Amino acid sequence: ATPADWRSQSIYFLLTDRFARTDGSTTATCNTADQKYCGGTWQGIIDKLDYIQGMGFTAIWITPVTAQLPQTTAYGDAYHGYWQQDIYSLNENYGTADDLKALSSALHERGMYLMVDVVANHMGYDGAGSSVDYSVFKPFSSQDYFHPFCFIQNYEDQTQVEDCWLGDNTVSLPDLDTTKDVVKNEWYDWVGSLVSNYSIDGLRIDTVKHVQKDFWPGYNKAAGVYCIGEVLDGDPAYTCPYQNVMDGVLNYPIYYPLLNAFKSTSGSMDDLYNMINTVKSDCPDSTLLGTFVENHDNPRFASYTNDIALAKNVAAFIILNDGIPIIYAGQEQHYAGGNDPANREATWLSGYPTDSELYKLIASANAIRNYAISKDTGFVTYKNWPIYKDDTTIAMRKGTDGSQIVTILSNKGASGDSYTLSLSGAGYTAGQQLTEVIGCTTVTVGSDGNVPVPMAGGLPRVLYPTEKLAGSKICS
Ligand SMILES: *[C@@H]1O[C@H](CO)[C@@H](O)[C@H](O)[C@H]1NC(C)=O
Ligand SMILES: [Ca+2]
Repeated sequence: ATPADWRSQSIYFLLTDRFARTDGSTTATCNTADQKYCGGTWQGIIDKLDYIQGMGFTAIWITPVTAQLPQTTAYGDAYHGYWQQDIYSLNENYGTADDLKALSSALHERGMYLMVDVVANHMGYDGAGSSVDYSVFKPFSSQDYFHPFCFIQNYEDQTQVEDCWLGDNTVSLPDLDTTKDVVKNEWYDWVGSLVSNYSIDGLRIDTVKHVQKDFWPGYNKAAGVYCIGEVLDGDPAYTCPYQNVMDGVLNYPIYYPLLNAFKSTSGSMDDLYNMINTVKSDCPDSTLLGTFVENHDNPRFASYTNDIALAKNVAAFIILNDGIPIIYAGQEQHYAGGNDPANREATWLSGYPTDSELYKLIASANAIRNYAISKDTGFVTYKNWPIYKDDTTIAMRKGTDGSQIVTILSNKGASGDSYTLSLSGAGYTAGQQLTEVIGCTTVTVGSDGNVPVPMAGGLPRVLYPTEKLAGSKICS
């Protein structure tokens, strides 16, 4: 599916080993500190598609599918998929090629997309970089395919960032020489044939900043689908330029101020407001970035704060911001693991309740986004406009005049006082009826064009014209 196809999507990102087992167990041991395979599979995902689609997601992103180093390393098993050795075999832990095709087919049958995580930067190897036997890599079964062994000493030297090896002498990450035509042609042939064989709709490309920029356009073209890159840098001046060599990047620029705004009742609404405007103006296309606050490479939101209202606001922002919402499996069950490996909790241990606070908030926010997009072909290309901030509030508008969603977020948290926000800049007409679609109440725009938004419990508010909901299932 194309970048234009992907603008309307909403992604549930999951770790294949940690989402769902073939047997459907909700009690099977998964001690994150063990760093071992817990037994999640592609067939498990299929079994739990009702749970995902119930939150209004239109797509999933699964961790990589390639065969991994076989060892239990000092850092555990390759349960996460980022230590590949044989790119022409699947990781048999998750199932067979027929299971991965069944997953693709099962999503397509529900009108959903499959995104697959891929790494071009490196292979994985158990032990020191000086110990690597290159014959274990397929097809790259020679040291000739690899950069000379060195570690990044200076993260400000982009040549070192690209040409030296990630990892360490515990688990080494042999760095492919992606400047060689032989390595480009291998990878390009591979990714086109992966996408074709499994009917994949999009890719998440990990590790993008560690591969020189001139590699990426031919890879993205060979894939023939929307590719969203991981460029792990909060500076839009570093990260944004990568969207000129690949369709999208993950929104690490928004990540930091978004986390900081909502993780604390003292979080900066200014830094978030300013980064929204910086990305909107400066990044090649904010509507093709991936919005997130939680993944397997950072502490979970609830590891910073267990305040449920703060979690509800940050989830509402992710769904209603420019670009593709991305929620990480467990975020909807308020998982609180810190850094790796604590943030790779098994989703099944929650028992997959569909009546949890954040399951319902995500379902409501995805419902209004999916509905608004179905009625407004301009929603996805209207760049989100921050219209208001104060010390505890940000309000934003997205969508064609007459059809705009106006979202008011707060960091007051669950002990926030009851009060009325007189919101200007919404652009609704005096006297129009709005539905607050989270709480399913009505608000009427003033004669003066200001919106009197009831604020309570630090809860997010999401406004949309009542007449435009006619015949919809929203707030039945
Ligand atoms: C896709 O299937 C074709 C036909 O067998 C094969 O040549 C190719 O290597 C496969 N690609 C992947 C990555 O499975
Ligand atoms: Ca590299």
